[PDB]
Amino acid sequence: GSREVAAMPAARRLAKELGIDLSKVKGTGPGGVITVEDVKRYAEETAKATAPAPAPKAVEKA
Repeated sequence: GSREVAAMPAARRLAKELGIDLSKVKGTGPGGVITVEDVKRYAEETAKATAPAPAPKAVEKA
């Protein structure tokens, strides 16, 4: 709807999914619009893993 600033289509999606406020994201797109990079960046910086510490890399153990 009629929100503030400008956001990217994919960005707004991740905002609705992750519950991110694009109105507070750093706009770095068309004219100064928040892009998915900004959303994914802010969302991860605001709340990416506030509980799960163990984060493996190689897939060997089951």
